[PDB]
Amino acid sequence: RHTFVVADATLPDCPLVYASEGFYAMTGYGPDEVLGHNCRFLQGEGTDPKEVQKIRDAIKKGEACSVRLLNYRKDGTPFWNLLTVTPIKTPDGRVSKFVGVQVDVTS
Ligand SMILES: *[C@@]12=NC3=[C]C([C])=C([C])[C]=C3N([C][C]([O])[C]([O])[C]([O])[C]OP([O])([O])=O)C1=NC(=O)[N]C2=O
Repeated sequence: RHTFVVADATLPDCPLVYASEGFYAMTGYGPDEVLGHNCRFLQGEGTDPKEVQKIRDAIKKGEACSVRLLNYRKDGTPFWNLLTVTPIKTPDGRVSKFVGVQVDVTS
């Protein structure tokens, strides 16, 4: 059971351009609130800054990354999000998109 998003890396702050139905249903946010925005709006007080930094660095370097994140739904309730980000390059080496699989691992 997982969800999927696509971020545009040709815009400087990796906005989300596509989300699976599960992503909206899991987070409680609609397309009007999700599309065109950076995924970080799902972070909040308890989100570990040291893991957040791991994703920031991997995205800046165009590498894949996998981190465990405390995230929050629109109603404020938290959940554990095993997040894996994969860079999608054009044949000329440049990163065009990032894709993400998000798993609620609260169990
Ligand atoms: C988010 N999923 C997610 C999916 C993709 C494809 C990408 C590129 C990023 C995310 N993020 C995080 C956010 O966009 C950003 O990369 C990090 O917050 C670190 O950068 P900053 O500048 O903020 O330090 C996701 N973040 C979440 O919290 N939940 C996800 O599902």
